[PDB]
Amino acid sequence: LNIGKKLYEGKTKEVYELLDSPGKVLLQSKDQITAGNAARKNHLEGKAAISNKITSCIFQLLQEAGIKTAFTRKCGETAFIAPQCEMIPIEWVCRRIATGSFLKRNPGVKEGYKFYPPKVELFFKDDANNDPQWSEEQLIAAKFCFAGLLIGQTEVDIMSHATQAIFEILEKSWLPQNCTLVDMKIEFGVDVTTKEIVLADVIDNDSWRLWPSGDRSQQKDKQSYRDLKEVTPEGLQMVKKNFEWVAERVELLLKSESQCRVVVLMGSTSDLGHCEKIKKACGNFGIPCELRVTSAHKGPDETLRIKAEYEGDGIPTVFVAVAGRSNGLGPVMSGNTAYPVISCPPLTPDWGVQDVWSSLRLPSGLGCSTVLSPEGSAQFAAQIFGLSNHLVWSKLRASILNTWISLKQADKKIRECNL
Amino acid sequence: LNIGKKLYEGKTKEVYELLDSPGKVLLQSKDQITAGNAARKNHLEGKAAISNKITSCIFQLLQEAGIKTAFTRKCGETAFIAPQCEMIPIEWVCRRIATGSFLKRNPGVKEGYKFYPPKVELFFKDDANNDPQWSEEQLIAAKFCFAGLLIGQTEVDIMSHATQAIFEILEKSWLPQNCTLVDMKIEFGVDVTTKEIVLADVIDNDSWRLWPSGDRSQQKDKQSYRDLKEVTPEGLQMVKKNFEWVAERVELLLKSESQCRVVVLMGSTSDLGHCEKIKKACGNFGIPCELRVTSAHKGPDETLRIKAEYEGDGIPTVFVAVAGRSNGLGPVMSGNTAYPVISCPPLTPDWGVQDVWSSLRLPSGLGCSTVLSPEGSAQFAAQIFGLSNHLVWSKLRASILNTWISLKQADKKIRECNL
Ligand SMILES: Nc1ncnc2c1ncn2[C@@H]1O[C@H](COP(=O)(O)OP(=O)(O)NP(=O)(O)O)[C@@H](O)[C@H]1O
Ligand SMILES: Nc1ncnc2c1ncn2[C@@H]1O[C@H](COP(=O)(O)OP(=O)(O)NP(=O)(O)O)[C@@H](O)[C@H]1O
Ligand SMILES: Nc1c(C(=O)N[C@@H](CC(=O)O)C(=O)O)ncn1[C@@H]1O[C@H](COP(=O)(O)O)[C@@H](O)[C@H]1O
Ligand SMILES: Nc1c(C(=O)N[C@@H](CC(=O)O)C(=O)O)ncn1[C@@H]1O[C@H](COP(=O)(O)O)[C@@H](O)[C@H]1O
Ligand SMILES: [Mg+2]
Ligand SMILES: [Mg+2]
Ligand SMILES: [Mg+2]
Ligand SMILES: [Mg+2]
Repeated sequence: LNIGKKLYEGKTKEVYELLDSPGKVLLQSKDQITAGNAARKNHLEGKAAISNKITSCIFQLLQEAGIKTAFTRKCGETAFIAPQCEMIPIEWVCRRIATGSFLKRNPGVKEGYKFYPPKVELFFKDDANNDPQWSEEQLIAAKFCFAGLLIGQTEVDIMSHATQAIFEILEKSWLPQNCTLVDMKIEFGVDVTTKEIVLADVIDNDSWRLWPSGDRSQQKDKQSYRDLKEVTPEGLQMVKKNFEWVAERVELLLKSESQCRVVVLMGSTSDLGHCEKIKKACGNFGIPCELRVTSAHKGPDETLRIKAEYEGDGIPTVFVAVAGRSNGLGPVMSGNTAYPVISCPPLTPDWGVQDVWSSLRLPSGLGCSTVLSPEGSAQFAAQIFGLSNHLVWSKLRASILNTWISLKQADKKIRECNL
Repeated sequence: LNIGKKLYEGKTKEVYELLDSPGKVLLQSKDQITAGNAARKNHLEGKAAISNKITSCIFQLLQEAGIKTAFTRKCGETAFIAPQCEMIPIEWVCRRIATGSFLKRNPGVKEGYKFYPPKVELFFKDDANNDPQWSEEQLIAAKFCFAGLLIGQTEVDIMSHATQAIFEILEKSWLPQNCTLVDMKIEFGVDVTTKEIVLADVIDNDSWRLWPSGDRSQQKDKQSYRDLKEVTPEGLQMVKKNFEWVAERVELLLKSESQCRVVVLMGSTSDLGHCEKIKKACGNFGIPCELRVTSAHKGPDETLRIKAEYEGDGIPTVFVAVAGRSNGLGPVMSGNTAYPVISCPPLTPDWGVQDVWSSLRLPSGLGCSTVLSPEGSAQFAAQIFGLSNHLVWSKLRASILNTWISLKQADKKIRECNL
């Protein structure tokens, strides 16, 4: 590992150039904890390893969901490799629950006020003035430029939407551990190579407020250190145990709590191309997808036996029925399983207007749903599993963001061809 | 006129009970101008008449548009009758252009920054603390109750949307006088009889910032008095002339700058019911609407002569063609006039799926549009005239608000039937 010059150093991290890696840097954590802009600073042994472990797990989680993130890989106990960014000097905060500075700036609001949707705020980075709140209008008027990207209305709107999405993903991911994510702070930078705005810096135990069972008095985050009247050695051991508590649970956010499976049943091997599109699209949400050939019309006995194989092994299953012309496979399956059935018929413009009604108009006592897009039927199957699986949910959530970002970028492009 | 007790008195107005009018009060203006929470106060002769005249014109304008407003009628030179309200102690501000307190609270924003859409802000009324900015969260948490109405999320969302709509109407109404409405402040109350939230207090020359030709140095509003280093008698005569300038122009906001007409051409007197619905709906936007009987099929010579009558008298006209079955009246009219033509065919479920295509699929060189709803065709005709007529525009704008308010009220009702 070919380490170059120390680029900068701050309160908790040293950033080094990597001579064998163009556009990449090494972020080495220090055994330092800090708070405020006064003398609250301490050595804390093992903090560097805890910060590194949390950020490395959280960045891998957000990256596997599809959030664009400045993270390459973990590099031992106390560092990580990242794409080099020109950091935007704004703290982006997201709140589910009103506490901390929100109450000070909004006297009359009580602790516990819930934000639907989560509240996003901006703070300009400046220790001299204790990080003052900025409006979107102030950030636009600053006309900041980083690695050649002017930070305008489009870029601010993107960081704002991304902050909400990142919060919701981390919020949903902590829920299975019976922890309430109250709020968080993140920072973005411009990747010096790609010129993309990406989540950067770290997300660690100083970034958020984490309340087991929603109970503030059980707070496990750095607020436990900020709240101390006086820092004693007995006080720092409590803080360290809180950081250890989070370090011991954070890797479980990468694990699937519940199993998911899509079974695509096709009446004919001529509709294989259409079923390959469903299977591929399921792969994008990390949901295993099996293809099976069975006809309701010509082998209804075999359809029910295949159904029984998937009903009988304890794995939650969504069936997707692909039947051309008069669809009996969706209906028959729908009538004989408690699991959901989606008809995704391979309609063409020739007879599709006529064929679709055999999926849509069903006798009473049948729940069978219809989705015409094959990518759509995978997404709907994912949305169903997202109710139980935070990993699938997070891919859906990040995909809503990324698609929205794509529209903003295409509008920005075509707007330049308006002069 | 049976005047009762003086209910309250402030810096500029005395409010009196009316013994012959239940739930109504008389707001008598005083010849006083004021600014800030210090000694800036002055007698100004004729100010009471100028304030009364402006508020009376502005309230009549907003009321004729369809904005719910605490105004009954003008009552001589210096008073007006209003429904009595329990006033909500919030100043609602709307901004098109960043100036004044927006720049102080957002250092870095330059004078002239434009808000798309117009920015709404709240200020809590308290002279002791110079009227501090409140968040929507602070107003909700105050749990204010006025004439029995709890001010909750629904009520705050309504005042916020109403503030934007009122600003946009006044903004559009000043445009024909080549005046830029920069920003404004309004207050709402609860009508003690109806229990509706309504625009109340006044809107006068102290309520807004008015720049002729967009030029701040020509400001005609009360900012001209606020800006004086020292108040001299020569200084007050300039302020008075600015107030007179606005008083002399404000009545022109009630006058139509451009004439509007809808001509509904029907192929058959059996479609008269359908044409009566278009005419009634046109009446709601204040647009005269004539009915005429002509067939393209059986009297095309007469169709063209009737067309010529309306093309030839210099009144801007939208033609609405009502033809059952094979619509030739829309197309023929569309091909022979430069004025817009709307086909509004009287479709029923029997043959409407078949008949509609004769309105929709036209030879090249025909602009003829289709609107199936008869109320819809009137609204579309209004939207066309709204590009030229601020009065029509304002009815459309207020109708978007009122419809949105209706949805919030129906959601609030059905939500109570969710327990
Ligand atoms: N991917 C990245 N590329 C380049 N610089 C980065 C990246 N991630 C973080 N940094 C910077 O690394 C520096 C050192 O981090 P740290 O020691 O935590 O600083 P700090 O004292 O918190 N300074 P600051 O964040 O500016 O208030 C920070 O100033 C970050 O801007
Ligand atoms: N329709 C109304 N019904 C009842 N009271 C009203 C109505 N419109 C205005 N008022 C009240 O009339 C009072 C007298 O007005 P004014 O003299 O302008 O007061 P002020 O000194 O500006 N006081 P304030 O608005 O409370 O800061 C105000 O306090 C308003 O709340
Ligand atoms: N961690 C930080 C910081 C921040 O600068 N923190 C450090 C400074 C440093 O990391 O070196 C500190 O002084 O404690 N700013 C916001 N937040 C987080 O943001 C949400 C809201 O915080 P609030 O604005 O209520 O204080 C909560 O989750 C904080 O942890
Ligand atoms: N007129 C007032 C008031 C207000 O309280 N005015 C008076 C008090 C009084 O009327 O007795 C004064 O002190 O001048 N607050 C906001 N505005 C209007 O609101 C927009 C924004 O004003 P900003 O917040 O920039 O000062 C601009 O159009 C003001 O005229
Ligand atoms: Mg901060
Ligand atoms: Mg930092
Ligand atoms: Mg004020
Ligand atoms: Mg007043």
